[PDB]
Order: sequence, then structure tokens, then C-alpha cells
Amino acid sequence: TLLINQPQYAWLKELGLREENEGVYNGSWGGRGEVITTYCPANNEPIARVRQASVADYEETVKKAREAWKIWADIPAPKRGEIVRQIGDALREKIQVLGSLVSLEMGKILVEGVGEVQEYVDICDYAVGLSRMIGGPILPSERSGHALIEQWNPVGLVGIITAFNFPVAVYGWNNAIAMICGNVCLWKGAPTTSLISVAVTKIIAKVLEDNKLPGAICSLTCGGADIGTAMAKDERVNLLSFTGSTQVGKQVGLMVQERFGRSLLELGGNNAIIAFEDADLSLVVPSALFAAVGTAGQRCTTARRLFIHESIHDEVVNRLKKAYAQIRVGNPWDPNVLYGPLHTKQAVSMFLGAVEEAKKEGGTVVYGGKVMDRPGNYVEPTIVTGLGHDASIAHTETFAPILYVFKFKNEEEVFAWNNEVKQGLSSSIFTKDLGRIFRWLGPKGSDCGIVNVNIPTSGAEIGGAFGGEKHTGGGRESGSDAWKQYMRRSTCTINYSKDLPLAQGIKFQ
Amino acid sequence: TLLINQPQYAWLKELGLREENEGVYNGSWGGRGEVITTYCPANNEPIARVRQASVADYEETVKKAREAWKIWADIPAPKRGEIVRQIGDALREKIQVLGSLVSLEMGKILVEGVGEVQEYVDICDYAVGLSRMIGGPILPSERSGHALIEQWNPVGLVGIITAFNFPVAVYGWNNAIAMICGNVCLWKGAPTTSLISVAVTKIIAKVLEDNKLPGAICSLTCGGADIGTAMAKDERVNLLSFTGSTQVGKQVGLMVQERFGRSLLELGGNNAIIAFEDADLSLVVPSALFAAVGTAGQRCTTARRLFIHESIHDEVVNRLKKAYAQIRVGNPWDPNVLYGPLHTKQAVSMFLGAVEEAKKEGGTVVYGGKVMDRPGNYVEPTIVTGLGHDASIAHTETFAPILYVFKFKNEEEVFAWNNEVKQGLSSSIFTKDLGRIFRWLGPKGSDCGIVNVNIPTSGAEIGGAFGGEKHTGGGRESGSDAWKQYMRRSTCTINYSKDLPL
Amino acid sequence: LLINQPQYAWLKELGLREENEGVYNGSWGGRGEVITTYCPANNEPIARVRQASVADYEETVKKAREAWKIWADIPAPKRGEIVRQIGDALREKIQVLGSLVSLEMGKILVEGVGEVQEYVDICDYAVGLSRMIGGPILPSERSGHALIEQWNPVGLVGIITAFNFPVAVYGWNNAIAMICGNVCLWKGAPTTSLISVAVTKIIAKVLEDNKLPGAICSLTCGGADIGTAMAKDERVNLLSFTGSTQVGKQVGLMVQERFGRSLLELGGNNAIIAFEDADLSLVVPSALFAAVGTAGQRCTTARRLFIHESIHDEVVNRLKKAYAQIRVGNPWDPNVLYGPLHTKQAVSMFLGAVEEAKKEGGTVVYGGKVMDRPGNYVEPTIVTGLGHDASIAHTETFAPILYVFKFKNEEEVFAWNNEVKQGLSSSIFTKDLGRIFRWLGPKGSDCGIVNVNIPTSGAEIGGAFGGEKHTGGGRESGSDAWKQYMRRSTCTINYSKDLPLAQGIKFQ
Amino acid sequence: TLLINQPQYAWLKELGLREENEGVYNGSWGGRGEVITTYCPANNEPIARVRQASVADYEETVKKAREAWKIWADIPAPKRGEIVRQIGDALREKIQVLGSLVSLEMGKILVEGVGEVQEYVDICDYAVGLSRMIGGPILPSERSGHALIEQWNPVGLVGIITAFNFPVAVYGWNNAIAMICGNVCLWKGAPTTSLISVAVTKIIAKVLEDNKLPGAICSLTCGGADIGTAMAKDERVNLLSFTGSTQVGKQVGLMVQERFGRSLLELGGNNAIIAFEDADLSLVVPSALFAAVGTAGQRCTTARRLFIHESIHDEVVNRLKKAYAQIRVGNPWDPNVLYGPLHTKQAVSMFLGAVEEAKKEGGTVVYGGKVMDRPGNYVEPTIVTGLGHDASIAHTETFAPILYVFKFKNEEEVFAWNNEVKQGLSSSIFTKDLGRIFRWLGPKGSDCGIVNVNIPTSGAEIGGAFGGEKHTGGGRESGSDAWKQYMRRSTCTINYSKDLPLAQGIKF
Repeated sequence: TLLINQPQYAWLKELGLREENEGVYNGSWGGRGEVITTYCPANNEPIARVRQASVADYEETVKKAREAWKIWADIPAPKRGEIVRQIGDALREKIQVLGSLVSLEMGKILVEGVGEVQEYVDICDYAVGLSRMIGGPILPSERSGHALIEQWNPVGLVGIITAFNFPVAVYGWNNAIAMICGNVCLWKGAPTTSLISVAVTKIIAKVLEDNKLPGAICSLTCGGADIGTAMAKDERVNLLSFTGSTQVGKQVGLMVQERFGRSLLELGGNNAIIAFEDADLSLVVPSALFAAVGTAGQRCTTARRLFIHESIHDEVVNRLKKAYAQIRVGNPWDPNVLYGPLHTKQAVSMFLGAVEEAKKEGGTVVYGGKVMDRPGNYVEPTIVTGLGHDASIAHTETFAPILYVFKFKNEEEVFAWNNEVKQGLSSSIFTKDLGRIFRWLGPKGSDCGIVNVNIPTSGAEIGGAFGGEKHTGGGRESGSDAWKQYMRRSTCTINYSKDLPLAQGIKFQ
Repeated sequence: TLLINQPQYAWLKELGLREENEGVYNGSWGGRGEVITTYCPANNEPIARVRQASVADYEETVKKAREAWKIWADIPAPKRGEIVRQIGDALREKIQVLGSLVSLEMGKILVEGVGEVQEYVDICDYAVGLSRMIGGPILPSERSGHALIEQWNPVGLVGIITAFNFPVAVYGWNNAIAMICGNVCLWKGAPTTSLISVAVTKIIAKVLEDNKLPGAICSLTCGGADIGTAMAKDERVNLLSFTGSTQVGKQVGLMVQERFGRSLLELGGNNAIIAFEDADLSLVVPSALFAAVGTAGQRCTTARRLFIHESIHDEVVNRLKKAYAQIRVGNPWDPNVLYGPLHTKQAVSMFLGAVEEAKKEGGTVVYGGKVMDRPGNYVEPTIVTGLGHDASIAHTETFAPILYVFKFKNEEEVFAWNNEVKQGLSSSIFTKDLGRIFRWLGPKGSDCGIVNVNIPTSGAEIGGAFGGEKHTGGGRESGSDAWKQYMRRSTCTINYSKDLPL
Repeated sequence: LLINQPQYAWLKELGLREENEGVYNGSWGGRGEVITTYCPANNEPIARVRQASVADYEETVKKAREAWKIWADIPAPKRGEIVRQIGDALREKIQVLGSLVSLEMGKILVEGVGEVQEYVDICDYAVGLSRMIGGPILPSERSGHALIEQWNPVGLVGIITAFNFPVAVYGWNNAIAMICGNVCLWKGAPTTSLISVAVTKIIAKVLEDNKLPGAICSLTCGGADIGTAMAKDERVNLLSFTGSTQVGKQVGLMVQERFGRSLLELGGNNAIIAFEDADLSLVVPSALFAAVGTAGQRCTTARRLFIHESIHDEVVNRLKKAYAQIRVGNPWDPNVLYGPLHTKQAVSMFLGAVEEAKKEGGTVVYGGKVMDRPGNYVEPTIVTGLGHDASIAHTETFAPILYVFKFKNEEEVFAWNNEVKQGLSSSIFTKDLGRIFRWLGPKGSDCGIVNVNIPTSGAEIGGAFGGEKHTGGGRESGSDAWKQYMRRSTCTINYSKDLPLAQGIKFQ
Repeated sequence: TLLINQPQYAWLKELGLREENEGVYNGSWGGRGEVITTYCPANNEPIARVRQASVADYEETVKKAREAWKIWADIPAPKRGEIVRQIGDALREKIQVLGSLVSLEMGKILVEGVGEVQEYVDICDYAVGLSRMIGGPILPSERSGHALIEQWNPVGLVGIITAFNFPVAVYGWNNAIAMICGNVCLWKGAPTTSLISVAVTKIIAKVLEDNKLPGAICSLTCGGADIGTAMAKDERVNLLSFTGSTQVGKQVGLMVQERFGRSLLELGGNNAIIAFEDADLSLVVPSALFAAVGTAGQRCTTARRLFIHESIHDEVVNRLKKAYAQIRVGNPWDPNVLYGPLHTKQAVSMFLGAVEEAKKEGGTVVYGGKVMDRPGNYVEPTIVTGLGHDASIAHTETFAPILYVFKFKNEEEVFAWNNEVKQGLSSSIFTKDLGRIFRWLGPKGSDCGIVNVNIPTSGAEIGGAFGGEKHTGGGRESGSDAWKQYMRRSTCTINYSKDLPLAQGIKF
């Protein structure tokens, strides 16, 4: 009954996976908690089992990790970068089998599964050069015979909690950056993607062991809300990087703040695209489609609100409807599929709930809006017109392929409509007007962390810092100087002169 | 009865202060809240009165601030820098009279009063150049025909809450930086330093008005915990910079996180000095004294813990005793004075409580430990030996001149003792060992935000970021790239080619 | 002398007399040849200045290097405080100094005052900069080691400036080099000696008020002999030269000969390009002001105008009508937009270029003649019909002569902008999103200044200022230009107790 | 007779080397110039032959390179970095055979041969991350509705001339950085290491070709002074990176300055180590030896001057004499060997010439000073005492293992003795005094580009910029913001508002 026991899935063994796998690594493999079975979202068939972490499993892991840091922190950063470089190569060796696993356990199409592995590979090679660059400036002191310097040091243990939609890349961003910065990591992934977590951990573990380093440098404790809450309340966790829903992310933020710890929050998005009258419709229409239905609309940066100028509204919508009909559905591991299933059945139930509510709030389903009659968690990509921009269902984030479409007249009101929501991740405008673009990038423009022009809301790369504002959390990952979130700044004044302070009337010696 | 009504204090009128003053500014002056009277800690006599902000006063002020931002944000940063330059000049014009007010209402000596105003002047002149520099890099995209840029924009309204011990400089740091970054400010200082807040606002108000700008750019709402709490819960406050107690700062952080706002926290410190066997004792003894009794031990960065190696412990303790006996107390606005009074009568009572508790936990008072019999809130600078490093009173932050002295043996254990407290503001070592210094600055060294060598825990300047770790809050002010806390980062991809997607 | 007349009594407020000392190194002097400067508006003598002899130069150089011994030990933020006070001293005299600029050089009053403001702004900028300069602490690959990047002053910075900007260029170099901990030696244009003296007088007071040796900002007024000496002098650690390309070439060669540092800000042949989709309401006035500004004597003055064929004739006509409205007159008089050329010699160079353009096949559509009036006034001139590769068009002439060209496609007009030897400033007027990024990219303009919808004189203090190719490559004012005034050292510090591998050898 | 025709050297074929090899690559292999034979300095036996570039070979290559740039410059910088990354892997795959070629043809011991290849591998991996980082800041404009940004673009063609002592790493530094910065390269290595030049190019040739890129991006033209001079005079070479002797570098610098081009100069050094009384002699003695005799004392960063405090001089020298006697000499491709031959027989004649000149000037040889009786170019590592610090031979850079030893009394004078030479590459002090250390790194300390503490003069790594001052040339390579030397800066102002310029009285 298990998929891994079938001959057509023998490639899973290339990742070191078995019928039942250990979900805890801290130098040694284990797991005394509940055994979980993960399923294929494309056909609802069981893949394999993973033994999750118990409470005691977690305690020993944190302790060994903090013990491993004593060794890891003494290693020069460029030498820490060389370790990450080897991690990048090891991922290259398994890029096809691991990407296939992502498509199998998570549900995204094959080219995106492999692409997600490639993101980890790229940020590794990026982290290598960065490992020779991290540091602060030498500042000129106002005091004669004194030096003023800014030092950066690791915070220690970096706890990493990731979500289902990107079960490889998000960890990879945090991991590669935290490692070169001299920290040790503890990983708790989404329970429904444990096999991927185990597979990635297995690749890194070997690299650490071959270099005679303690494996606890990149620890793993598979588990649910119990393990996650524990990490947020644990003073031994110096930084908790959390990626997930806003409702959970809010509670994560409060618990860490209660113990004066550090948090890095990457939460929900309600991303909008704006098309003006002077926009290239040949560019606009497909950009809208791919950003709205991409990964079955389960990206953090998925387009969920589409604002179109009155002059071109009906045309764009109709041209979108004809295009939606040409979207090829099917199993995610097939070389012609563009659209796979949703990750859970609950997501299907939430998809329907938002649809029923959208019609109740006065919206009209112009395409899709129904579950597909087929095995797996398949729903139709959906377009909804007629809603007010301030509709409740429209300001609510649903992790499903539902695109709310609105009309607007002037630039001023449509910039405000983009900013009126609680989320603040990504945003895009399509136009050619030079002045409008610079306004969009200015203080009266978009309030999001990602502000794009003539490219959809998923436009982002390794070179820049990734994250959002407001209810998205304010956290940043990967590029720019985001590494500073994984280190602590100290401002240091050094007296090297033999000069003594003014006596101020006091007789010493 | 009011000091301001007395001829010997007529200099107060040079700052525009009257018998009763308005504690609210948002373009107009007002205050429908409680009338508060502030006292001089040197003689316990009332100085003047201030009408605080009502609930309606606060609500109206926020609205005018967010309206003022619409104009302020459209102004180019270097031109915002020009205003900041003018603010610096207006402070120069009142530096001596304003500094005297600091000594009168707060209690610190004159040279520190004038000195605190100078810090505001210096951060202004710094911010001028900084206004032509703030921004992000142009990065090379992996995509052909695309541009990748990092943009920085103002966060909007910056709420600023300050404490009594530094009632001018802390606001100045936040104000000067936030202004050039295109934000508007709303200030709530300590109730017992309301006159200082009013006087400072008066100087800035003049600058804004002469330049035909809305006064709400730098608003003032005098009040207590109710105003502070309202700001912490107000969604219209995009960034709240709080300086104060660890206990109160903790709740502020929770309230701000609850509504997904931004906070900048500058809380308590339990700063330590470490003297090794190879240290220059001619340098150590005065460094400790000035860092321990400075401002009657009411600085955030005041030295409260002194670790000395066994070989030189008794000698250093003795040499501190002889130097402590020469410390001149008296009126803070008086020359040759090095040591002023405590801020409140309550602080004197807490000083005694810390003294009695130190004796109960097994400590020995080798100097001081008593109240001085004189008008005002004067106490003796105190030295305590014999406590264990893990003593309860030693991990407790008391805003009074009490120096706890400890012995240590090895480098490893004394570094840990420096880091074992909940606070993480400032720290210092005195030594000549090259390796020891770099370990101190390294990952197995100090966990504080300010890590000094051969200079006491009050060693810091404008050019660098000021702040601490752990229970100190993690926030930073003034130098380096601390300005990023007052702005929002955006990562921007611009497609300019004619290529269509696959 | 104009200074002996009551209507110019304001000149005495700058401390200027009938005859002035042209050497300052803590003490004032000058044993060289006496030079007399004239007002280009009426060819009347203003005052005299005694220039530096050879011995004057030697004593000045020696005293400057002694002053550096003190100056370098002063903390950078405290050096910034000195620069800040220099800024305030300039504010107090901004109106009279700007008036002197108009009198002695010839540019209009609003630009004269503005140039003083340029010195003032860069001062206030350098103040914050004095708390920021430095390098990174880098992570060493070696355990127990530190890797740091240090910056230190180069020592003595010689500064050579030109006539057209006798205040701002020196000011740029002064404020930056000072906060970097260097001492300066200034040789200005001989025809703007009074301005050099007036500026030196203001700063000297500031240094004296702060009890600093005056040689930190030294002055040695002189001609080619002083310039030649500075270029060959090993005691001159960095030489900043602003002037003609032909002389700048020889200056660079002399400095390279002795392995010194040079900062060259030389000539430009700057072009504006207007495409069909450009806002003609923006193009026409922008073009005029950039072409006729300061009588076309700026380094960044527009000398080449490329217009798209479809709108060429219209733009030319609208420029002809606009040129007719240019108000000429005395530079120290309000509503005046156009003053005289700096020298009478320049007028002869103006006429020579006009006749040579017509000989090469050009057509004068406006101006091209001398004005019958006192001073060095010439008509602002427009020339059409020349080929883009015309000899007169590739030559930098310091006169108000605008060469107009037609083009068809983007590719060729980008190349025509880059085909000249000069590479200072450049501008395009367009709205096409793609064309702008190509203009800013590797296949676009090769200049140091690359503008969009703004004329060739578009620049500000926050950014680095300078050009490429035959312009010299030097940068001034903004960005990380300060690195040109300091020396980089890469420093590895061993603080561990570890000994190197013996590799089989027995020590101790 | 050829070593490559002998079976014991068959590993050379793993690098694609044959009996006679092509010394020109620009997409195709060729070479119509003079045929050169390279020899092994360990036994003076011929290895293989190389056909050098003729003039016609040079012209065609430059043309193809500049045409190849049109494609290379349009490729995104991170995509150029991906190319540099593969180049690193190709070097990794051949590190042992290539390192052996370095030891065979140049003469350094095997662990250093491999080490030099490893440095090229490391700068590739560094440059990968750097390719996503290069660029300038977006500055806040003072002008409303305007944007201010600093752009960086490639300079075009990067000519690279290298020397014998580091025939792999020096090119590698320049190649990797210039490539990600969007430039194309033209390489002319030392004639005596032509095989190394060919072998490296072949490794790169495969990488470019496998990615369907024009091979001229990393071109090769093997040749001597005739090829080198042309590169210095060719206006089509936008940046010339030259590593070599001070005497030649000066002439290269002048020729490049003559045509207003860019130069990057990495020239000679006369590097000094200083030992103070409080220094750890257990650290000093091995540091001095390894820094003085390493690579047979033929590094640019070789310790050539040793300053020791009066109190500890005789002890340090005596301890050095005993350690020098333990230096194991022999063939470079054998383990436990620390000292190989000099690169040429001419270097042997100049090694001896310096020894004889030291005795004539009053020096005493306390160790070595004679030729070794064996095949190849082997000489004894030499120590010289008793010389004045201003001895002519001490100020002369000799590429041989000769250490001149001096005594000093006070800190001030020995700092001055460090700075008195024309060269300005590397320098080191050994001490524990905190104040002395900060003075040494400060404005009154060393004037060199590399300033180390308690680590010898060869202490440097990739993360930081590498280069020297004064007569060393001023150029920088590898780390920090050294990449700026391979690109041109532009300061760009963009008006995006609808605002029109002030009319100033004119009606449009």
C-alpha cells in the first residue's frame, strides 16, 4: 500500500528513504514521538512513515546543538563557507530525485520542484563569497588615541520553522546564511512534508560527518504545534525564524517577545496586480495568469487581487477567461502539466468556503469555482468579478487559486486600495508612465516589501532581501544585509593610548 | 513659592517658560489634562507647572501628525537635512540656558547638562550629511532586460517615549534621524522632566514655523502611563521608540507585537567592569569612580559591577576608598561640583533598601551607605564587597550610586559572570593581553551591545550605534546604519524590455 | 583701479586692498611678479596681487608638511568641526564673495552667489562624512587573526583650479581632503587671483581662531611655472588638476613619472539627444539654458545637440526665437542672463571656430558675431548643417557655439555621442522606458555623467563628479570620492599564541 | 630530448600539451610568431615548445575579443558568475597536474604549485557571490521629482600582463573579477612560463565552449616585450593590468597615461620585518625564515630587510643561522623539500652580484652566499649583517634569497627606515605593545599597502585588496571593492516629474 514499496517509486531510495524513517537528527538519528504517515496529494495514496520528536527528543537536541556551537563558532567564516559550498554540490548530485520528491509529497509541478532545489544550491554558492565579506566598519573616533569598531558575532542557536508550500528553499535560505554567520540550526518543518525534511537533512548530515564536524550543527526535530511552541518559549533558542500563517505567526511573535528573544517572521500575503490603461496587454494577461494559478495559487507571493483600469477591464477579464481554459491539469510529475492539486483536503474545503462567501458578499464567479471530480485535492482555478475592493472575503487570505478582480479610475485611489489590507508582502503595477512608476516606488506608493514593475508578484531573486511589512511580519531572508538578523552587533571603543582621564580635582595614585 | 517666580531663577523665562505651561503641541499649544507641578531634587522646591494631554488632546494630535506627514514626505531628504541643520543651530543658541534647566529639574551637574544638549547638536550636524547618503544599492538582476534595486521609504509616524535620566539626548537621537528619514514624531517624556520637554519643543517649534512647515512634524503630548499605553496600542503609530524600565518596556513590546507594529527598545543595564592582573591601576581606579558615581549613578550605562582579580583586589578597593573620600557633593549648577542629588525622594528610600538588602545577603559596606543630612535627595556614593557574583541584589538594577565589588580567578569564569545577568547593555575590560582583548570582542566574549577596552562602560559616541542585547531590548540609536529602523525596506524588480513571458 | 572707487567699497569687506599678498602659509607674502586682474565687462583693472616666487613655493611646501604633523593627529570628527566653521564663515560673506565672482570672472550674480553655496553645502556634507570614513573589518581565513582595511591621509594635496569655477572646485577638494587629514596647496587661475585671496582670507581666520597652523590650507598664486613645479614635486603626494585637456595630459604624465597620485578633471564636449517622443516643452528651454549658461564656459556646457529628423526643424526654430529673448548686460545687474566672455583672447577663439565651421560646411542660423559694446561680449550662436564627424564639432571651444545635428535611429546617435575624445556629461530626452535603461547600460553613454530628461549640467553634491576618457577619470565631492585622498592598507593581525608549522625544522 | 616525449612526464598530456603547442587563443588556436622552448630550472632540460603570437596574430585577437564583448556584456552579471563558477570546478579537476606543471616550468615546490592553483579556485567561488553584489547606491536627490543613482559598467577589454613568479594566481585574480564585471580579457604571460599560460587557457577554453560562448572572452597571445608594448599602446585595450619589475612598470604606466587609458600596476617590493624587544622570539625566528626563503626568495612579498632591536639582535641572528642550516634543498617535485632553484641562470648571476656588492659596501655574510654544486639554478639562502640601513644594495630589490639584517634602538627611527625605500608593498612588526601596534597601522606608521602584525610579509588573503604604494604602482587586486578598477562609474540624474524649468523671463 505504501508508495515507496512499489517498484515504480524505487527512486525514493536514492534519497536514503525507507518504509519508516527517523525524524530526529542531532548527530544521531532517532524519534520517540508519534509516527506520522505522509500522503501524495495527487491521488491520496500513502508514501512512507516518519517517527516524530518526543519532548525528551527535543531537549537532548537543543543541548547537543548548543554544545556543537562551541566548536562551530571557533571556525573561521571563510572556512564555514567552504562547508556550505560542499552542501551546494551535494544538493546538485540529488537535484532530480529531490525535486521529484517535492512534486510527490507537496504537489507542485516537476519543474518547480527541481527549481526549488536550485534555489538552495544558488544561495549556497552566494553564501560562499559572502563568508569573506561579513563584518562592520572601522569608524574614526572623536577621542585621540582611541579606536571605534563595529563587531558582528553569531547569536548562537537559530531555530527554523518552515511551511508546506516551500519545504526546501525557505529552510535553505535560513540555513546557508545562518551557518556562515557562525550559528547552529534546529529545523522543524511542516508535518505533511516530513519526508522532504528528512531527505534534505540526510544530505547535509553526510557533509558534516565527512568533514568530522558534529551533526547537531544542522539539527532536525520533526513535529507539530507542540515542538513549534516549545521552540518559541525556549530561551536557548536565540533566534526563531518562522514562516507560516499570520494567525500562528502572531502568537509566535508574542512568545518570543515575552522572553526577550529574537524573531524573524515571514507570514501571509494578499498580493495585488494593477494594470493601467497604457499597459502592454500582451504582457499583462499571461503575467496575471501564471502568478494567480502558479503552484495552484499556494505561493506566499501569489496574485490574489487584480485591479484593472475601467477602460480595459472587460477585455482583460475575457482574455483571462479564454486563457484559463487552456491550462493543462493533471499529475504534477507529468511533462505537460501546468497545474497540480492543492496540498490538503482542508484547503479544498477552505477554497469552497471562500467561494460560497464571495457570492454571498455579492461577487460573481466568471470561471471555475468548483472542485474537480477526480482523485486527489483538485479544484478549478477561479476568477471573481463584481466585488467591492473592501469586501471582507477579499481582504481575507485564502491559500487557494482565487483571483478577485476590481475596476479603478485614478492612480490615487488604486494605490490606497493596494495598501488598505493588513498584509504587505508583494505588489505589482503594469504601466509605461515614467512618473507613475517612481511614485509607486516612493513614499506615496506601495507599502509592501516587494514592489514590482511590469513583472508579476512572484518576481524575486537571490540578490535581494525577501520579506514583507505589516501583518507579514517584517522579517527578511537571503540577500542584501539580511545576514545581520542572524548576528549581534556590538559597538566597541578601544583605548590604546597611555593617556589618563582628567583628574577633575581628585588626587589619585 | 514657585522657583520660576523668584528673581534668581529669572533665566527660566529665556526658554519661554511660565508659571503654568502648555504640555501639548501639534501646531497649536494646549493641554486639557491634569496640571502637574515639577520639583527641584536639590532642594525639593516646586519650579513650575505643566498642563498634560487629555484623551482628546492625544487623538487630535495624531491626526494632525499624519496629515503633516503628507507634506513632510514630499520634501527631498537633503532639504529635510537643512531643517535639521537649523534645529542644531537653534540648540546652540540656547545651549547654556537649556543645560541649566536640565540641572534644575533633573539634577545632573552643569557640565553634563550642557553636554547632553551638545549631543543633540552633534547628532544634528551628523544627520545633515546622512540625509544625502541614505538609500540602498543597485543590484544586478539575473534576468535580462530587468533592473534590481533596494528602496528605502519612511515608516510614517514615530512615537518617542523617553526617561528622566537623559531627558534631552535620547529624544534628539531619535528625532534628528527620524526627521531626515522623512518621518513625523510624537514625543512623550517623563512627567518629572516635563519642563525640559516643553522647552526643547519650543526651540524646534520655532524652527518649523519659521520655515513655513506644519508644527505637527515634531509633536508633543506630555502625560504618564496612560499616554504611553495609548501610543503602544495605537495602530496609527508606525514605530514606537521606547526608553525606560525593563518591566514597562516588556509590556510595550508585547502591545506593539500584538498589532504588528515596530518597536525600538532601550531598557535597563547591569554594566560590568573587569580588571585583570596586568591592568594599569592608575587607569583603572579613576575609570571605575567616574563610571560608578557619575550622575549620582543614574545613567543607563553606569558601572554597577566591578570584578577584580585576586592579586590586586584589596589594593584597588583601598585606592577607590581614598578617591571616593575626595568626591565633592553640592548643587549641580555650581562649579567644582562633581556629584549631585538623586532625582526623587523615592530613589533615596530605594537606595537605603538596596543597602540593607546587600548587608542581609552577606555584603560589607567599605564606604558610604548612608543618606547625607542636607536639603535635597543626596546620598553617599557606596562601595560593597563580599557579595557572591550570583547575589540577588547584584542582579537587580538599582538607579543609585552603589558599586558591587567581586573577586575572580580565571578569565573564563569572569566572562561568564559578565554575561550571566538578564540585562545586556554595556561592558568593559582593563588589560594589556592582545589575545584576551580579541576573545573579549569575539563570539566567546561579551554578549553586550557596547564592548569596551581600557575605557569604562560610559564610553560611546555619535558615530556608532547605541544599544544593548537580551533584556535591554535590542534596539539601536544614532550612528552606523541605525537609521534603517526608521524606514521600510522594499526589494524592487523593474522589467523594461519588450520580451513576453513563455 | 576699480577698488579705489567708492561704488566698489564692498571689496574691502573681503579684506582686499589695492595690492594684495598672493602667498599664505601661516604668514602672508609674495615676492614674485605682480599681476593685475581685470573686469571682463569693461576691461578695467580691479586690483593687484603679488604672486609666488620660487622661494615662496619652497617655504610654503615645507611649512605645509610640518603643519600636517599636527593636523593628522587630530581626530576626524574634530577635523569635521573645523570644516563646519568654514561653512559658517562662508555663509556670513556669501553675498560679497558671490559679487566678487561676478566682478572678476564675469558670470551672472545668481550663479556667483550659488557657487559660494556649493562650497557651503559640501562643507556641511563633509561634517557628517568625518564620522563615517573608513573600511570594513573582514573575517580572516586564519584562526586567531583579524583582517582589517585601514585608510590614512596621503599627506599634502596640491589643488590646481581653473577660471570658470574659481570657488567651488577648490571648495570640493578642500572640504574632503581636510576631513581626510591632509594639508592643501592651492594654485588658482591667474585671472581669478583676487577670488583666491578672498577665499583664503576667510579660511585662514577660521584656522587661526582655532589655534591651528595656517599652512593646512596654503595658497601659492602663480602661472605655469608654479603648476609645473607642483606636477614634478615629490613632496606633492596628490595633485588635483582642473583645466584644459592638453595641459592635463602633461600634468598626468609628470605625476606618473614620479609615481605620484593625480586627480584630473579636464575638458568636455557634452551632447544632448532629443528623441521623437520627447516633451518639446521640456526640451527647448533645457537646451537653451545648458547651451548659453555662463556664456557657454562651463565644463558641462552643451556643445552638441542631436535632434530626431521628424522634430529637428521645429526645435531649431523654437530655439531661434528663444535665443532672441536672452537678456544680456552687466553680470552684477538683476534680470541679466548673459554676461561677457572671461578674456578678450576667448573672443578670438570664438570667431575662429565660427569661420572654421562655415569653412567645414556649417550654417550659422543665429549669432556668430561680436557685440559692439565694452567688454568681451559675443552673440550666442547656433550652427546647423555640419556632419557629426566634423573637425570643428569634435573640438572643445570655450564659447557659446551650439552644433546641431539630425539623426534617424537610436544606435547611431548613441555612438556619435561616444565617438569624441571627451567624456564628461551627456543627456537624452525621451519617455521610452527601454531606451533609458540602455542609455544607462553598457551599450549606452560612455560618460561620467549620464542624465535623463535633464540637461548636461545636471549634477549635485551627493554624487561623484567627473568624466571618462580624455576628461581624466578623476572624481570629486560625493559618493566614495574621498578614497582618492587617502591610502588603503590591508592589515592582518595575529593575536593568537599559535606558532607556524615547523615543516621539519628544529627551532628554539 | 624533450621532457614531454619522455614517459616519466606523460602526465603533461593530461593538460592537452603536445610536443609543439599553439600560443594564441581567441576562439581558435594558432600562432605564427617565433617558436620558443621552455626549460626546467631544476635541470636545464627542455620540456616542450610554444608558438608565440605574431603582430598579425595580435591584431586579429584584439578585434575578435572586442566583438565578443558585445555578447558577453549583454549577459547578466550573475550569469557571468555562473560561468566563473564552472571555471573553478574545471581547475579543481586538474589541480594536481597543473600544480606539477607550475613546479616543473617555474620552479617552486609542489605544495606551493598546487597552492597557487587553489588560490584561483578560491577567487572563482568568491567572485560568484560578488557577481550578485556589484553596483552603486541610489542616492536621495535634492531636486524634487528626480532620482539619483550611481551606475557601474564594464570598461571593455582587459589586457593582463603577468610575471614568472606567480604564473597562475595573478592572472586568475584579474580574470575572475574582470569577467563578472562584464569585461573580456587578453593575456600575455611571461615567456618562460608559456606552457602554463597555454594549459590554463585550455581549461577555460572548454568552459566557454561548452556554454556556447565565444572563446575570445578569455584570449591568449603568448609573447615578449614586443607584444607587451603594443598592449600598452593599444587604445583598444581599455584597462591594462601589469605585474612585473618597477623599471618596466614605469614605462608601461607612462604609455597608458599618454593615451588617457587605465592602468593597474603591481610592481616591485623591498619588504621589511621589524622585531621589538617584547616580541615572542619563538614566533619571530620561524616567521623570518619562511618569509625570506620561501619560493627561493622570489616573491614580491619576500622579506628582504630584517630589523631587530639592539637587545635581542645577536640571539635572533644566531637562532636564524642554526635554522637556516636545516633548510632541505632539492628538486621541487619531491616531498620534504623546502627550497628549489632560482627561475633563471641570469638570476643566479645577479644573486652572486648582490653578494659581492654587499661585501664591497662593508657587509658580512653570516650564512650562505655561494652557488650550490649541482645541476639547475640552485643558490644558498643568504644572511647579511653589519650593513648600514642606507646601503645601496639594501635599497635594491634582488629576486634571490638574500636577507639583510639591521639593528635599531627606538620605534620612531625604525618606522622611518621602513618608509625610506622607493618600494611600498609589504611590511610587518613583531610586538605586544598595544600602542605601538595602533601607531603602526596609523597615519604615522607604515606607508605600505600591506601592514601586518605578528605575522610575516607574505600574510595576505583573498577577501582583502592586494597591492602596494609608491613605486609598487598603487594597483589593487582581488578583495574588497577592488572590482571598481575594472568598471566605469557614472553619476545619473533622472527627472520623471512633469515640472518644467523656470522661464527666467523668456517666453516659450
